[PDB]
Amino acid sequence: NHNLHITEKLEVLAKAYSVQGDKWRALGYAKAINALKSFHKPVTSYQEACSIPGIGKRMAEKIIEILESGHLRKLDHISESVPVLELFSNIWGAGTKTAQMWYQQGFRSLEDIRSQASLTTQQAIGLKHYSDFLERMPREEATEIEQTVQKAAQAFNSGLLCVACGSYRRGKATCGDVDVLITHPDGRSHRGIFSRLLDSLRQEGFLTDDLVKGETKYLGVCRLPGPGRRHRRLDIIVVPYSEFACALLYFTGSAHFNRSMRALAKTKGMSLSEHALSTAVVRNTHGAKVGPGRVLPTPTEKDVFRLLGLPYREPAERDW
DNA sequence: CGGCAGTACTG
DNA sequence: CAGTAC
DNA sequence: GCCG
Ligand SMILES: [Mn+2]
Ligand SMILES: [Mn+2]
Ligand SMILES: [Mn+2]
Ligand code: NA
Ligand code: NA
Repeated sequence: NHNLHITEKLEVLAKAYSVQGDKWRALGYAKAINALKSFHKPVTSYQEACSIPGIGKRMAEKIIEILESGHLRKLDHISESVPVLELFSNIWGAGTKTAQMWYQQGFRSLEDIRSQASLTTQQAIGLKHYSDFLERMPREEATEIEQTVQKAAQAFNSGLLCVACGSYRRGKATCGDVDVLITHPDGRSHRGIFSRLLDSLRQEGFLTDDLVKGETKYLGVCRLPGPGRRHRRLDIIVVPYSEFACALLYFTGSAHFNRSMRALAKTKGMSLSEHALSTAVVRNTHGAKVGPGRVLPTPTEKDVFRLLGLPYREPAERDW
């Protein structure tokens, strides 16, 4: 990063807008920040600033104030509420609206939340694991978790295929959670397995709390046996083999990579989701789908890139 | 002016 | 539905 | 916030 002295200050305003609910402005900051993190050289002119995609007038002005002054004065007017809003929205299941409501109602600390707030089932689990869910795990531990889920899955059906996606598959040395994708090449045997799979993972004490228990998605909490172990977030998705390539693409990410590809598909009258790549999609004035189009055959990730006119990228080059 | 990705789950 | 999360 |  040739522009840390700039990016460091912008990230503060980005987080501030984000926890206060100004999501599009925060999105603009996030994009500019990675634009800057990716410039080869330091930014040293206003007109150089505008040269970068994702940096416009208002952002170039801020970068200019920063180098001429070493400071950004907007930093000195950020609401006193922002650190508390960040504290509260780091509870899993509590976002900006819940955080702002708790703040309005007088709560200022997690002790206040614990003793006085009315929590959803999910948020009570989030609070109980507050510290652990802010911690990443070593890659090696993600492997043991993936293998734990796969052994329990293949006990029921040896044909089941399980793959850890997310940051693990992008090759990162540490992982925020473990994202396990499960399918079956027979196109049928994936059905109805969650019941038994999850009950198998509880019987041993591995699965400790459930956050979401859907027909296709499980989100929850696990902990490997023995001393020195933290609770870890675990996500499991079960998909039909027909959708494996698009599900793998989605669940490998990164988030900004997915958003970028899906935005590209839209420009081409196509639609990309965790289910399928579709073409001939009909949309209205506002970019919203009004006609579904046709699913395109995508047996592999490479096919999705190809049909979008893009060169293939291995997972590690998707870490955007 | 207005989109900024597309979807699943919860109550 | 709004809210939240992936 | 940026950009078409
Ligand atoms: Mn993940
Ligand atoms: Mn996850
Ligand atoms: Mn713990
Ligand atoms: Na630009
Ligand atoms: Na949260």
